[PDB]
Amino acid sequence: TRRIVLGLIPADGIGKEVVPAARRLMENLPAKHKLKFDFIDLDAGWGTFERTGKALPERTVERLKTECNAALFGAVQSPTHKVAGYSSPIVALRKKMGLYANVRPVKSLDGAKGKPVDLVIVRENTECLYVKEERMVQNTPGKRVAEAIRRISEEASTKIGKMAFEIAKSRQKIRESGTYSIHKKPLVTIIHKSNVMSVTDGLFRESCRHAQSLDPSYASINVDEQIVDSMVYRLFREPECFDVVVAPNLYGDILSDGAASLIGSLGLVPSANVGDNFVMSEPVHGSAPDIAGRGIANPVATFRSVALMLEFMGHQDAAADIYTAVDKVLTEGKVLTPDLGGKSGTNEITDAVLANI
Amino acid sequence: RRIVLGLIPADGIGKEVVPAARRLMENLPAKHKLKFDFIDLDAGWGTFERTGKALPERTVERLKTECNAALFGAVQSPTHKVAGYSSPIVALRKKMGLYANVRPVKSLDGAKGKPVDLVIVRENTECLYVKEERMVQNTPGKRVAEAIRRISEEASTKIGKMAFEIAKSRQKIRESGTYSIHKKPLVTIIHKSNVMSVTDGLFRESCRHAQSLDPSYASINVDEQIVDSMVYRLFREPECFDVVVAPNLYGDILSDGAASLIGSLGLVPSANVGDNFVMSEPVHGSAPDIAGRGIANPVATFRSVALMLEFMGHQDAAADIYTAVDKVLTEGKVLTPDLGGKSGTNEITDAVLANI
Repeated sequence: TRRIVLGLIPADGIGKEVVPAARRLMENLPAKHKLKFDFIDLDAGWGTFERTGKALPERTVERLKTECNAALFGAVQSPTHKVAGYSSPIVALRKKMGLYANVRPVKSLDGAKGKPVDLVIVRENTECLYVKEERMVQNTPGKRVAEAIRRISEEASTKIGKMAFEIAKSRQKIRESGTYSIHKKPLVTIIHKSNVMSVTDGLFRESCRHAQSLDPSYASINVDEQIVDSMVYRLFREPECFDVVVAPNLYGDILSDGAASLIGSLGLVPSANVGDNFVMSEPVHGSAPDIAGRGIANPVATFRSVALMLEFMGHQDAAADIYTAVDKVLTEGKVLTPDLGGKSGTNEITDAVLANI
Repeated sequence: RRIVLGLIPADGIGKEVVPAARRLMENLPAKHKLKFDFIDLDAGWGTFERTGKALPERTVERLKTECNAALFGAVQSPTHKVAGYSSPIVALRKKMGLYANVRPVKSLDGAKGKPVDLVIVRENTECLYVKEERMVQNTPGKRVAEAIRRISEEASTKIGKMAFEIAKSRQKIRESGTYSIHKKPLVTIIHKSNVMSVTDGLFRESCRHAQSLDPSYASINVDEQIVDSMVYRLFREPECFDVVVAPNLYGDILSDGAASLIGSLGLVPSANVGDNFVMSEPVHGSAPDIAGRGIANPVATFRSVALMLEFMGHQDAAADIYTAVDKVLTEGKVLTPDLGGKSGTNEITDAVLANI
């Protein structure tokens, strides 16, 4: 019997609707999972900034650090321009909680419209150009020159490589348990652009390759290397070729987006932010102001993110059962939200997932 | 009108597709009033193996002093750094002032899936391609490397102006009565200002200001697209893009993504454009697995020649090449292995020539 203290950070828009749905899923897990939750309600996001002048209250971070074992983030309504006193609360949370990996599974449902795909993008989420170190080096009018630093470190790159191997191993354990897969063998694909960035991407590649040596249980996992541009080209036409894909920050950002495009509705696509002592689940869709409040938001991405978080926390069984219950609802196609072409609401689809659980 | 064209087949299937393109150029309709003189030039991996230099200075000299434009085939790039070798195409672009890499992607009329008719205009001189890197810390097991990304107002303004020129040209074609999936001309500026506020801020500002540099640009619509969702939209709704202007890395990635939309890589054209020269080049490489077998697809090269002709002010000749090519492709009788058939290079050249 394990208890998880989960920080709920619904934040903005449909985040306020899908997080309550996920709370209800978690409250109703079957007894065989031996998993109970305590929830703590936390404030963050654009609304928090409008009401208080801080997107990420200090109290939110402190409560996550001192009280919580994990967290679920909804969505932020990001402004389209720079706003004084505002910085992204998700970006800040990840930094503060030490969540160096951004993990996005892209997995089509058997029988769905669309190109079959079953991959995970493992994006290093601390460095590259996202160190945000820039200077206007020449300031003569009409002739300005700006520079930015792209930083790649061995320690950060080794960590992300090691996590890619962990995920590859975890997926192979699932196949061996009897779950059907389009992959016969596990594969980690290291993404780079060494023809241009010989030193920085050279170090990224070395670090990821060397990560395989960190656990002898990784040795049998196949490893290959691919140029980012080639990956983008291949995702459109043969995305079934990829299993686990590990990438530095900018390449991983772009690849996670290209891969997610293969799924009809973004309301289906999950993610998690992972560190050594903490995991924060997060659906990939944004705050959807266009439908917020209307009771129709698709909570499937959030359910699948909670499941992914549970996989990282050593609750493989509970995660598998969430995926099975969700997949059964979608395959039957009787209770579907409007983004999937149906006429059901958030609560109704939650009810159907719960009935299968 | 006379065009003196340098022919730089270089390696592999470059030696097959450039001759095919020569034959196409020699047999253009009388009506175009276009006469070609060709100069044969040496560059590429083969050149390096024989002489120790991939790009002879003499090749550069003859381009500068004798040619109006050039057609490059493909280089067989090594898999690792080789002492004395540097990419002759990167060097030719630098030496000839070809700052703009232009990558049109256009589907066939009647193709399955979303239609596409876009042009990616990639700034091709700076960004991370300045290749200024250093291992700043060398502590064993804890190394740290850094690279500089440089964005300049002058280079960004030049590429923005080129994007508006191309948008205006495409709009003039629509107005002539040639059907287009676009009803309004649009330049979309690619950026990631949420992270690169200074460098991409300067890129965006420079591209927006470029519109002010000629009054004939004023009717072109302008918007902005974040790198975060560029590929998402490209794959799902490519029909929404007309002209796309981007800095070097973002444009490199988006151009290769867009190439995936139209089937065989043997179909995908490019041109490298400067103020005083244009060099056509297919996107495919040297294809050593098929080189010498007479099965290379010359369509990318034909379309690259047409694109070059557009920049040189020969719009009608270009239009006629595109028409002849698309007819071969849509009829679907004469197709090389990359198009699923068993026809050869010469067969598809002949079919294009028959149509034109």
